[PDB]
Formats: sequence, structure tokens, C-alpha cells
Amino acid sequence: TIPHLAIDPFSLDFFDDPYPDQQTLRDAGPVVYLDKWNVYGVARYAEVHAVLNDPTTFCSSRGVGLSDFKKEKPWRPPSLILEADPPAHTRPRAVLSKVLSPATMKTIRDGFAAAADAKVDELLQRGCIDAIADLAEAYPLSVFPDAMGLKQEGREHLLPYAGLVFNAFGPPNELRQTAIERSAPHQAYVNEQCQRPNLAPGGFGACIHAFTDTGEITPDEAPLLVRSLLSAGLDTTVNGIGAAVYCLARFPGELQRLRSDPTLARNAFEEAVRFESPVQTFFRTTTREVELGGAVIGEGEKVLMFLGSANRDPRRWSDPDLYDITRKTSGHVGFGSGVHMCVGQLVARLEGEVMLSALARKVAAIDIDGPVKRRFNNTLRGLESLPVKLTPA
Ligand code: HEM
Ligand SMILES: COc1cccc(-c2ccc(C(=O)O)cc2)c1
Ligand SMILES: [Cl-]
Repeated sequence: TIPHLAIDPFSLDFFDDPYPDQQTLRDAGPVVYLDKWNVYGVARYAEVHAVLNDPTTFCSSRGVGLSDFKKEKPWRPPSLILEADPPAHTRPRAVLSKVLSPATMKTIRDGFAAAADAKVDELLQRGCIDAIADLAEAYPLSVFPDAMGLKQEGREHLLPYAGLVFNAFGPPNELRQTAIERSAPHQAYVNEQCQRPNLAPGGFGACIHAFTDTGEITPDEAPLLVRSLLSAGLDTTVNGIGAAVYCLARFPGELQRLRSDPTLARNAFEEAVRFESPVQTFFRTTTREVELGGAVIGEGEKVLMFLGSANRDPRRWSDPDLYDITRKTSGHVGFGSGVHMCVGQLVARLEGEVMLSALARKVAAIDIDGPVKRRFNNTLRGLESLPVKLTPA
């Protein structure tokens, strides 16, 4: 019944150009079996959306990587939010939702916008820059560690730690093995900063610890929830912003539409999240036998969801392979969907909006002017180097 495919979605050849294989995965059927890793796969929009919104059968507490926590030891203590199901998920989720709330965005907006404006003006004085190191990495590094309340010492471990986190959701390939091996110094840095004395009052970390007073989380839960923000809160935005700049560099007509109406910045960023899908894949584990796409999946099976594929499925999207900054993007799964839908989405969108606003108001053209290099990661899609020349407006 179910088609068996040999495609390795975690191979460098797949990362280098995933789109033909993603069509093969969609068109093979609503559910496939990936023989390379002994997992089920769903790559169409409808089934990806259905699985994400069925948490009692497609659970997260057995891990959202390939590893099944019922079978193998997690490489670090489980996340209290990402790797938890309701009801254990609910109060930790509520704390992060409140720490990263609409009201909280008012406190950081002016600084985040000012830093984006200043960065674009700085890059315009240089002309020829790397949109990854000098923009997609530099801007989040300039605002997010500070908004967390992190000390200065040790921040060089943040991106390596996140690279490890996202590689570790993958299969035990070379990317994962290399990431986990000798990772203790990155772990030790992050785990130390999660302790309350190391977090500046008023920042996201200290605010998490302040919620221990309410009964929503205990004091021993707070460091792990700070850890969640230090795991997911930086490298995602690096690849999201890099994706947006790469889109604007490749689609000059859309950069010009954004210039003409900078209030399209928020949706231009959202469209970049759909179009590139910085988070490409993750897993669920079945808690029971379940029919999906006409396949009977047994209990305790891993199911791989192709978020980027769902976001390009022509069954759902018109002209899926076009970047369109006025597209109605609502419903894309680049931030997930359902009970685990990105709790940091307001921070991600704030960063993306204010950077694209600064570009819209200050830049007339973005021209690739050196070799583009891809950055390989088992979960994240993005570039290692994006040399561009910025022409001022
Ligand atoms: C463009 C940037 C980002 C993208 C594309 C993204 C994507 C995602 C996705 C797809 C999920 C769902 C995972 C699942 O269902 O298993 C998720 C969850 C999560 N994200 Fe985001 N993320 C981004 C930025 C951020 C930021 C800035 C933060 C924190 C400041 C953050 C923190 C989290 C956390 C803690 C979760 C777990 C939520 C839960 O399990 O309830 N992410 N993200
Ligand atoms: C499994 O695919 C994703 C996609 C986006 C964010 C994350 C993520 C990683 C770690 C945490 C955490 O440590 O809680 C939370 C979210 C995972
Ligand atoms: Cl850790």
C-alpha cells in the first residue's frame, strides 16, 4: 500500500537542492515510508497540518527528532515544552507565552528597531558585505542575547550550541555525531547561564525565573525553560532573516514592492518563512495505531513531517515557488501549528519586520556579488555565506 522511498532527507545532496525530492515525496502519496531511516514521512500540506494538530496520537514527549526517548537516552535532559505533551506542556508553555507576550514586545521594540536601522546604515557604508556573518548573524547577536539578559562572557558558545541542538534532531549521521561529540563545553556554558544569578533583571531569563513565584513553574523548572530560549531563540532568526535577504536578493521586483510600501515588511518576512522554511523538518511519535493517508501506522513509530514541502505544496498554494510579499500567508506551517506552534513567533516576527523595514527604507538594490555557500544542518535550512553589494536608496 505505502510507497517505499530511498531518499535520504538528511543527506548533503538533499540539502543542496531539496525541491525535486520534496515533489517526489508529495507525489508518491499522502504517506511514504523512508527506508533509509525506518520512518514514515508526510510531505503534503493537508497531512502535515493534520499531524501537527493531532497531539494525542502524534506526540512530542518521545522526542521530536529521530531518536525515540522510550528507546534511547536523550542527549540532554528533555525540554519541558518542546518535548512534552499536554498536560505537562501547558504551564511551561503559558510561562513562555507570557514572557514573550504582546505586552513584552512593547518593551523591546524601540531597541530592536533602532539596532536594525543602525546595522543597515553601517552595512551601507561598507557596500560589500556578507549577508550572513554581517547581517543575519550580526543583527540577532546584537539584540537577542541582551534581551535574554545574558552576560557578555561566553556568548561565542550560543550559535555552536544551537547548531548542535538542531543537528541532534536528525538521524545519527555525520552532522549529528560531530555535533554531539565534544559538545560538553557548549552545554556547560548554556546550562550555567540558565541559573538565576547569571540573568540580568528585566530580561527574558530573569522573567522566566520570576514566574516561579506564581505556581506555574517550580524553581527547578526555570533553568530548563531559559534553556529553551537559548536553544531556539537565536539560530532560527539567523536563518529566517538570512532567508528573507536571500529572497530579496533573488527577486528584485519584490524588493522594489517592499521599498514602495515598507508596511509590507512583516508580511515579506512571513512569506520568506513560508518560501524558504528555515525549519525544514521534525518528527512526532505515534502513541497508538493510527490510519494516516490510507496507511495503518503502528504504535511507537516515528513520523517525519516536511514543513518546507507543505509550504510549497501546489495542492494548497498558488505559484508556491514564487516569493510574493503580498501573499496571504496565513496557514503556512513554518512556525508549526497547534499546541506547539512557535511560542517565540512574536520575537521572530519583530526581528524580521524591523530588519526588512530598515532595508525597505534605506536600500535600493541587493546584488549577490560573490560565491554563495550553503550551511548544512539536519533541521535548519540556510546559508553559510551570502556576499552582496548594497546600493543605498
Ligand atoms: C524565524 C524564526 C523561527 C522559526 C521558523 C521557528 C519555528 C518553530 C517551529 C516550527 C516550532 C514547532 C516545533 C514543534 O512543533 O515540535 C517552534 C517551536 C518553538 N520555538 Fe520557534 N521558531 C523561530 C523563532 C523562535 C524564537 C525567536 C524563539 C524564542 C525567543 C523560539 C522558541 C520556540 C520554542 C520555545 C518552541 C517550543 C514551543 C512548544 O513546544 O510549545 N522560536 N518554532
Ligand atoms: C524540532 O524542530 C524545531 C523547530 C523550531 C524550534 C525548535 C526548538 C528547539 C529546542 C527547544 C527547547 O529547547 O525547548 C524548543 C524549540 C525545534
Ligand atoms: Cl544543555
